[PDB]
Amino acid sequence: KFPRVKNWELGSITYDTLCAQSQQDGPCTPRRCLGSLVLPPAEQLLSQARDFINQYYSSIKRSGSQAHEERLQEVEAEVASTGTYHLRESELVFGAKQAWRNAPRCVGRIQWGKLQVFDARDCSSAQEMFTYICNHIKYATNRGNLRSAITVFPQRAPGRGDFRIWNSQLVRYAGYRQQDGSVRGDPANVEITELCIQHGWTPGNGRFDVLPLLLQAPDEAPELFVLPPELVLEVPLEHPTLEWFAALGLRWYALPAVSNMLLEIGGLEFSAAPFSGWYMSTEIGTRNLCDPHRYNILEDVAVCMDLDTRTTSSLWKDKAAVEINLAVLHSFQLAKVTIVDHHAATVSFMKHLDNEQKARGGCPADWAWIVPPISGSLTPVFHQEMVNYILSPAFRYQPDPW
Amino acid sequence: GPKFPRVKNWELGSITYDTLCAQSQQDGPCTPRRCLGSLVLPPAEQLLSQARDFINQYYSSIKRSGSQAHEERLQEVEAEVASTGTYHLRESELVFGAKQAWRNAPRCVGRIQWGKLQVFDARDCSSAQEMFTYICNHIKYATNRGNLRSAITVFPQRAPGRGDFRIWNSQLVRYAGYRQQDGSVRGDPANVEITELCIQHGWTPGNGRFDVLPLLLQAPDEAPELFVLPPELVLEVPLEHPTLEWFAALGLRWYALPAVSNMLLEIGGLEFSAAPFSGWYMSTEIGTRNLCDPHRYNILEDVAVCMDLDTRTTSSLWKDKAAVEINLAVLHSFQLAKVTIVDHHAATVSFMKHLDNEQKARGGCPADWAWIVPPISGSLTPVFHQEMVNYILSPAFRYQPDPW
Ligand code: HEM
Ligand code: HEM
Ligand SMILES: Cc1cc(N)nc(C[C@@H]2CNC[C@@H]2OCCCCCc2ccccn2)c1
Ligand SMILES: Cc1cc(N)nc(C[C@@H]2CNC[C@@H]2OCCCCCc2ccccn2)c1
Ligand SMILES: C[C@H](O)[C@H](O)[C@H]1CNc2nc(N)[nH]c(=O)c2N1
Ligand SMILES: C[C@H](O)[C@H](O)[C@H]1CNc2nc(N)[nH]c(=O)c2N1
Ligand SMILES: [Zn+2]
Repeated sequence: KFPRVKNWELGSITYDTLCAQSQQDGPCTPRRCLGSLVLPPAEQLLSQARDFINQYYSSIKRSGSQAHEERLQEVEAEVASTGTYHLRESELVFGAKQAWRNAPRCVGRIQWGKLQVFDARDCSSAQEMFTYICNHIKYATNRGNLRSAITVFPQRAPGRGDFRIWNSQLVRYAGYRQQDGSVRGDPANVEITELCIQHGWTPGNGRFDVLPLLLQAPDEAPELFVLPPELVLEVPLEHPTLEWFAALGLRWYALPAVSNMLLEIGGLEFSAAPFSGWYMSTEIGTRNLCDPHRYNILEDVAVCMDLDTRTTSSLWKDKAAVEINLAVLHSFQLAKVTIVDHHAATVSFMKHLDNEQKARGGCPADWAWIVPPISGSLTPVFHQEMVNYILSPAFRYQPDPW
Repeated sequence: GPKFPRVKNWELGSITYDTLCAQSQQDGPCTPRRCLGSLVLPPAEQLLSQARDFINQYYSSIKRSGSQAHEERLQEVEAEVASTGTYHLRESELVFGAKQAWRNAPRCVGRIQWGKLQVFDARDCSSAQEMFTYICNHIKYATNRGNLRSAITVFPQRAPGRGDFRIWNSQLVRYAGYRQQDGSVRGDPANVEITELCIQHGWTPGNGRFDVLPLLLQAPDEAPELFVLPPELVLEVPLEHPTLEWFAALGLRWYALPAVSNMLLEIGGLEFSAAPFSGWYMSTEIGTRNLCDPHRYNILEDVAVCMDLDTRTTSSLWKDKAAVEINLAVLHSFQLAKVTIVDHHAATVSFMKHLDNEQKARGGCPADWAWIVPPISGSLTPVFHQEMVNYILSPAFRYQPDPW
């Protein structure tokens, strides 16, 4: 019934009992595991509402209380007549942190209780959304001393279109498709660059042009808003011993703010609820700069390092990746902007796994995402078995609005 | 789309559907409620149906599906099971099944080689002494003075009542792990138990970091007998670095031949409890897992010290830097010693080609992502960006309980 989970470095074993609380099926069946895949009415809403209000009052040790009975009654009353309900700010705050806590793909969950939540549910226009988005960025960046935050726009409603941020992150570099097939700037962002231009943006021609935000209020053409350059902290990349590295003119932004995921709490859905923490250095160093379908800088670096490129067995790739990760760590430290390396991050995650075992009887985790993109077995998470399942509140993927 | 798993490669942006998983007869450990893909560890009427299915696979592989030889062989199997409870495989059926078991193995990144496997039939073997001869012959052939050749030796299958053939050691070549008075381990901590069992059964132990263990071989219904490998048979590679001159002075070494001896090979219901197989190493197995795991040789700190790295802080990437050099040393030393080895880039590129072959041939390929992606430099290899469907096909290599 309950999965035995072993750590192979320390020989220790736990039993996950928290998965018994899952209500949403994943992609796997007894016939085939599909775990490495990146992508996937009153009575129903009511029971998700009840369950979540239970979660809430239990979390403040007021389970069973008067205030608890009277809240379940309100929600019942509101659904029974409107087909939906609304959350109190504190319940919202509880739900957002729990959605982060439950995120199986997140290695930063040790921080889950430290989350600044901006209630933006009194938002009626793209203009307003933009104002909130700027306050979020200002707060989250905090002159390099990054602080986690989420800003929660108005929930989905039966009648009308969603509030949406079209951009996948609040900060993204343009990718400019070229006549000769290739991309200039960030290949991940070709389509979103093209949508911006379509909706009227004057393009630049650099590899690090910060995109404008396309913000959408229900049932309206999305609107374009340029972030003021002052708001977007960037870090120029250099290397501590290699002088020529800085000459590559490479850089990256401080704030990782995801803005396309949907926040589900108690069956309510928040289609625009951007959140940010801080980067783990491998996201920038390994994936963003070294993925072949991204900035793909490995060879350029290896050639600068005068490495033997002609053969795989010289490990020129592994050697250059390390220097690029180190340049990221060094550059962020020198700019006094928050960053965590993959060894410190996974060590803190083990700690988190242990806390959640005592607290909840397990922890949902996606091994393929938790283990870093380089030096996997050098980190303690590699050696840790992990059980993956969906709890609610949750961050989910959603369709692109166009 | 089709209702078969859609599978995407995020580097190339290409889609396939896996239709081969339809063939799976054995449940793995996952359910809609929770994914368990990261766990290392997840007869009668039954026999006949497994047997029928293997025979059909066999006749299909030789394009004689529906033929008289096919239905007569089916009939031949049914009759044999009807009277004896069991049946026996024809020689070419065993060769086909051993290859197909390797081809079906979701945890093996080396499967582009699957069609090239030397199968030694040893189903005549009737003593622990004779197992030893077969194994020595295997090691001799597979090692081939360094020009390694994949091979499997197949010992008699399980029988009703009668006891199993078993090789007690988990690999044909293993270094001793000696438990110290201060709680530490000299040698390979992975091998503490088998070391203790060897001693119990009369082995005179050494005291090095790289003592080759003897074989504990078990014939039906007997206590296991102990056999020492002649050291000229066990090819080893001393380890050195191409530029760090001090690295040879560590006295690190590894053996050439990776030969797994504790897996059960299952074909058409029949269970071969002793069927050791060998290939050649991918360098990360040695340079990263065996030499650097905290619970194995654990040499990272030692190497980083010699390289003068700042080991007091994670953020110097000292671990990553030391691992790279240890991996480079493994590759360099094997190349120098003319012993076959494959780096993790070459290997995983080769596995992408194999995935594409099998898409055309069988409509998919069972694959365990967490095992296929190397333990260093993950996202630098193309398999990282490749979604994979994991499932159990038969023939198969399975794990089995330890014989003690
Ligand atoms: C405190 C700093 C944080 C760090 C260091 C961190 C670390 C990471 C990393 C390395 C990933 C994988 C990223 C990738 O490969 O693209 C990730 C994913 C994720 N994190 Fe965090 N995280 C942090 C804070 C947060 C916060 C504040 C939230 C939400 C409130 C969050 C929710 C998520 C979610 C939902 C994912 C999966 C994203 C997706 O599927 O696109 N994390 N985290
Ligand atoms: C030809 C060269 C070969 C290479 C480079 C290779 C590579 C590998 C690697 C790197 C692993 C992962 C092991 C670990 O993490 O410790 C593995 C596992 C495995 N390979 Fe191979 N392989 C080769 C040949 C073979 C052969 C000949 C067979 C059997 C006929 C085989 C069957 C297996 C099986 C069953 C596993 C799973 C082992 C387990 O779970 O303990 N491979 N292979
Ligand atoms: C449709 C879709 C939406 C989404 N949010 N995520 C995915 C998964 C892919 C895998 N690569 C790009 C995208 O995920 C990027 C998520 C980046 C998270 C950045 C972060 C967030 C918080 C803390 C530290 N770092 C797909
Ligand atoms: C009970 C059990 C049996 C088994 N064979 N394998 C495992 C998995 C664990 C994970 N680490 C050690 C052990 O697996 C060792 C597999 C050795 C593969 C060696 C190899 C074989 C062929 C080619 C290249 N490399 C468990
Ligand atoms: C196909 C595979 O699932 C995909 O490349 C995953 C693997 N693990 C990952 N892990 C993290 N943290 N981020 C990712 O984007 C991915 N990509
Ligand atoms: C917990 C996890 O399953 C375990 O550490 C796995 C991960 N991936 C692996 N991959 C390979 N090739 N070999 C292994 O032994 C492991 N170990
Ligand atoms: Zn699964």
